[PDB]
Amino acid sequence: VVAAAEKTKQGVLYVGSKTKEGVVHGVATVAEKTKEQVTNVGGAVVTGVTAVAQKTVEGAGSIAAATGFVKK
Amino acid sequence: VVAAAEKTKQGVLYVGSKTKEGVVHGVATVAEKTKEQVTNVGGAVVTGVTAVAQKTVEGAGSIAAATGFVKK
Amino acid sequence: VVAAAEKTKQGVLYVGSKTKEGVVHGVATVAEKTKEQVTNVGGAVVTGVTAVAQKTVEGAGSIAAATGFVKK
Amino acid sequence: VVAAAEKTKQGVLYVGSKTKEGVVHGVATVAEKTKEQVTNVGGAVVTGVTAVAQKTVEGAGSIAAATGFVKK
Amino acid sequence: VVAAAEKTKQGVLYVGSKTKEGVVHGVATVAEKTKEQVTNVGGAVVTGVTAVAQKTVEGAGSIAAATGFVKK
Amino acid sequence: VVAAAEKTKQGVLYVGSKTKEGVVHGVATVAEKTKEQVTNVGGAVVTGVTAVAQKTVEGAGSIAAATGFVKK
Amino acid sequence: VVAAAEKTKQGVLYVGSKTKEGVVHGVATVAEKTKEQVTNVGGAVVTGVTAVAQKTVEGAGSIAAATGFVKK
Amino acid sequence: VVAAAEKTKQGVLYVGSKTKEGVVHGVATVAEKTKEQVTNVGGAVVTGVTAVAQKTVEGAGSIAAATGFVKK
Amino acid sequence: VVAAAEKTKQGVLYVGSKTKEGVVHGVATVAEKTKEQVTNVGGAVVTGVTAVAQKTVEGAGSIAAATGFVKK
Amino acid sequence: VVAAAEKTKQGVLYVGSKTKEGVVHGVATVAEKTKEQVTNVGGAVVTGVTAVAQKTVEGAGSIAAATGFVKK
Amino acid sequence: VVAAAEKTKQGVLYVGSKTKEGVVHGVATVAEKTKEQVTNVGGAVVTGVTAVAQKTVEGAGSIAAATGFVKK
Amino acid sequence: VVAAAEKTKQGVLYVGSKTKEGVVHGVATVAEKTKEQVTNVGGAVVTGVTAVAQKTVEGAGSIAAATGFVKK
Amino acid sequence: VVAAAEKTKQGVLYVGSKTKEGVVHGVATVAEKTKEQVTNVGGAVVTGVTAVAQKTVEGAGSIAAATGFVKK
Amino acid sequence: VVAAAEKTKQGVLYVGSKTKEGVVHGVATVAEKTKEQVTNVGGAVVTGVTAVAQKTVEGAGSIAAATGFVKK
Repeated sequence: VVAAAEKTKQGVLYVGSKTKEGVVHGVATVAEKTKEQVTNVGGAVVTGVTAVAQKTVEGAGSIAAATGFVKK
Repeated sequence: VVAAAEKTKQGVLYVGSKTKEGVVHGVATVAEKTKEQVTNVGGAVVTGVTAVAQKTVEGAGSIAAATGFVKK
Repeated sequence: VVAAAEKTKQGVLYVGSKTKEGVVHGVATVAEKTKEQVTNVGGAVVTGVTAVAQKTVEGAGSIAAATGFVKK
Repeated sequence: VVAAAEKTKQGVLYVGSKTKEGVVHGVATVAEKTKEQVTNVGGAVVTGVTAVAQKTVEGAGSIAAATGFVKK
Repeated sequence: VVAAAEKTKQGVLYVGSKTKEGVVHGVATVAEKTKEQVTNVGGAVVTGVTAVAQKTVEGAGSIAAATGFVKK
Repeated sequence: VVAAAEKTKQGVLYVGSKTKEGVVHGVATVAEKTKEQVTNVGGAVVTGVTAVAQKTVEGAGSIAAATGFVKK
Repeated sequence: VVAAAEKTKQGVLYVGSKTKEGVVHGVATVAEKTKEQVTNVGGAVVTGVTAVAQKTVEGAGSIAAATGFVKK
Repeated sequence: VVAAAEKTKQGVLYVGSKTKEGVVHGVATVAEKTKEQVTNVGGAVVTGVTAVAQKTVEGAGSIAAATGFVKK
Repeated sequence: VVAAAEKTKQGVLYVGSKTKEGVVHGVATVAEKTKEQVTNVGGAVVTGVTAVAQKTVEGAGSIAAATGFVKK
Repeated sequence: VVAAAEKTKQGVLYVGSKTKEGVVHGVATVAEKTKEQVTNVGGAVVTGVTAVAQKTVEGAGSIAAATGFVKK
Repeated sequence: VVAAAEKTKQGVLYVGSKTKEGVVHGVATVAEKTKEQVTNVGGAVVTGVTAVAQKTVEGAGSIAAATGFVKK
Repeated sequence: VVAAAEKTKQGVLYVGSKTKEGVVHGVATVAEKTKEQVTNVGGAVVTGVTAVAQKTVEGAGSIAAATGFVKK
Repeated sequence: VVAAAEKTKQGVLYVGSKTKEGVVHGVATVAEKTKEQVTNVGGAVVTGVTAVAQKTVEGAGSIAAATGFVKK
Repeated sequence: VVAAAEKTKQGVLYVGSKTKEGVVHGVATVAEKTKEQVTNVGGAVVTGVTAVAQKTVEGAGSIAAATGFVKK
């Protein structure tokens, strides 16, 4: 669960959105008369009409994630 | 669960949004007459009509995450 | 659960939003006549019509997170 | 749960919002005739129509978080 | 669960979206009178009408993920 | 579950979307009067009308993933 | 489950989409009065009307994946 | 050009229309760089997607019309 | 041009319209750089998506019309 | 041009309209750089999405009209 | 041009309109750099999204009209 | 041009309108750099989103109209 | 131009309007750098979002009108 | 131009208006750098969001009008 990124030294990014009547639902839990529900999120949930991820890592860059589920 | 980032040294970012009648729901828990519900979030939930992530890591950069669920 | 970032030394960022009738709900817990509900948030919930994250890490930069759930 | 950031030395940031009839709800707990509800928040909940996070870490910079839930 | 990325040194990115009546649902759990449901997410769920991932890794860049499910 | 990417040194990307009446559902779990359902996601679920992944790895770049399911 | 990519040094990408009445469903689990269902995803599910993957690896680039299912 | 109707004394009418994207042009005169155009209407021009004429004459009822065109 | 109607004495009418995006143009004269145009209307021009004429004459009822065009 | 109607003595009318984005143009004269245009209306121009004429004449009832055009 | 109506003696009318974004133009004269335009109206121009004419003549009732155009 | 109506003796009318963003233009004369324009109205121009004319003549009732245009 | 109405003897009218953002323009003359414009109105111009004319003539009732235009 | 009405003898009227942001322009003359404009009104111009004319003539009732335009 360890992330490292070291950097040693010795343009135009455009997003254009023109929406009419836009409805966005992200992580949603809708229920009625239920018994048990689990929504375990540990990653990267990106939800939307204009979902843009430009130049996520440019220099030295690290990401990490870890999820689990134990019930026994 | 350890993140490190060391940097040693020896443009135009545009987002344009023009929305009419925009409704955004993020992490939502809607229920009625239920018994148990769990919404465990530990990642990165990004929800929206114009969801833009530009140049997240430019120099030395690190991210980390860790989630769990134990019931026994 | 340890984060470190050391830096040793020896543009235009535009967001434009023009919304008419914008409704945003973040972390929400709506219920009626229920028994138990848990909304454990420890990550980074970003919810909105114009959700922009520009140049999150530019120099030496570190983030961390840790969540848990034990019921026994 | 330890964060450190040391820095040794030896542009225009624009947000423009023009909203008509904007309603924002953050962390909300709405209920009626329920039994128990928990909303444990320890991360970073950012909720809003123009939610902008520009240049979060520029020099040496560290963030940390830690959440838990034990019921036994 | 370890990710590392080190970089040593010794254009126009356009997204254009013009949507009318756009509805986006991300990670959703809809149920009625059920017994148990689990939605374990630890990867990278990207959901949206204009879902663009441009130049994800440009310099030295690493990603990682790990998920599990144990019931016994 | 280890990913590494090291880089040592010694154009126009266009997406154009014009949608009328666009509906996108990502990871969805719809049920009624069921007993158990599991949706374990640990890869990379990209869902949308204009789903574009341009120049994912440009320099030194690594990705990784790992999923599991044990019931006993 | 190990991926590495090291790079040492010593055009126009167009996507054009014009859709009318576009409906996209990604990973979906629809059921009624069932007993058990599992949707284990660990690869790369890309679902959409204009699903374009241009120049996925340009420099040194590696991907990996691993899935499992044990019931005993 | 004389109409008369004398009456001496000594159910359900349903129209149901459900249209999506309906465009109706009635008496139209579209031209460019012309010399002369005449649209003489004296009858009964009924133009439309659901054009219904139910029970036009039920009791004593008379209609009449007369048109002309002289140029010499 | 004379109309008369004399009457001596000694149900449910339903129209249902449900339109989405309905455009109606009646008597229209569109031109550019023309010389002469005449639109002589003296009848009964009824133009529309749901154009219903129910029970126009029920008792004693008379209609009349007369049009002309002389240029010499 | 004479109309008379004499009457001597010795239900439910429903219109239901549910329109979204309805545009109606009646008698219109649109031109540019023209010389002469005439729109002579003397009848009954009824223009609209829900154009209903229910029970126009019920008792003794008379209508009349007369139009002309002389230029010499 | 004479109208007479004499009467000697010896239900529910419903209109329901529910419009969103309704634009109505009646008698309109739009021009640019023209020479002459005439819009002679003497009849009955009824223009609108819900144009309803219920029970126009119930007892003794008369209407009349007369238009002309002379230029010589 | 004479109208007479003599009467000798010896229910629920509902209009329901629920409009959002309604724009109505009646008799309009829009021009630029023109020479002459005439809008002669003498009839009955009724323009509007909910244009209802219920029970116009109930007892003895007469209407009349007369228009002209002479230029010589 | 003579109107007479003599009467010798020997319910619920509802209008309901609920408008949001309603703009009404009646008889309008908009121009720029023109030469001559005439708007001769002598009839009955009724312009509005909820334009209702209920029970215009109930007893003995007469209306009249007369317009002209001479230029020579 | 003579109107007479003689009468010899020997319910609930509801208007309900609930408007938000209502703008009404009646007889308007807007111009710039023009030469001549005439707005001759002699009829009955009724302009407004809730324009209701209920029970205009109930007993013996007469109306009249007369307009002219001479330029020579």
